[PDB]
Amino acid sequence: LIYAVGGYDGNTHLNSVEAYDPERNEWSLVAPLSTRRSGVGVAVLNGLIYAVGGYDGNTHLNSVEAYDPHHNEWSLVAPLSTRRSGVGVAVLNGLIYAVGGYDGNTHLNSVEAYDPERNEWSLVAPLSTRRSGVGVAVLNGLIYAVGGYDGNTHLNSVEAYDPHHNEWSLVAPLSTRRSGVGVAVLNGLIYAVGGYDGNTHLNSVEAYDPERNEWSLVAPLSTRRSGVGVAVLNGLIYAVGGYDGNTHLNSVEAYDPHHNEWSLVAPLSTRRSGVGVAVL
Repeated sequence: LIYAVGGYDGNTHLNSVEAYDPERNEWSLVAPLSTRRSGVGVAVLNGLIYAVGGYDGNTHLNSVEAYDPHHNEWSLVAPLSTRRSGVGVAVLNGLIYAVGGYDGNTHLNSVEAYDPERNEWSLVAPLSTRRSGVGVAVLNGLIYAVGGYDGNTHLNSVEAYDPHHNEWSLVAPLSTRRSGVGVAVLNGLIYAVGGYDGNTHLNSVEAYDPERNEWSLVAPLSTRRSGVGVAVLNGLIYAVGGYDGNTHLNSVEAYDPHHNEWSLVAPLSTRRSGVGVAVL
């Protein structure tokens, strides 16, 4: 299932959570979060969905909660060291990494890692650049931080974290500055989906080949989408919700890399931008 967690429907921040079953092309609502959360990072570890940070409408959040699908329950665990909305979240070597974000009064280059065995976050090497609205994914044992916003420019830059040496290094930038970008890994490529370049919301999509350190543009989305959640299921990339510039979206579309095409599927129950999306 694809879980869509939190977000913003235009006129309220959401604690609701819904799950997509591709076999029936249906979304259904499950247990909500303890707290409304938009700009939330969402990752899967040891059979739980972790919802990390976010914005509840009136404060940026350091709290973290984990969803157990066997009991349809969220439970709060150890909070981040820093409030983080617009945070990117990925799983590597059994840790959850929280990458960048916005604490309310500064955009963050800091990065911290959660160990579920000890219920603790610890700070590791920071990014080269402050990044909120950053997309994060894991490929070949590295964490890639893709685009974002440093406070005073939207970013096309991309950097990769090597946990063996606790270091980030900059690689090839995107073709287009992208904040609020969704990122996922499929067939050994990183896809950067939509986002916002500073002066337009984007429908474009580009794929990174680490063997050649190159991004290349592929088929665009049907709709411009920033603040979009992206996940991979059954060999398709799903782009979930987002914001097209002039409406928040409930629509969902799926990318087939074999035919280089997106197609619209069942929409969410509610419009959701800044939504976190994970597969469990």
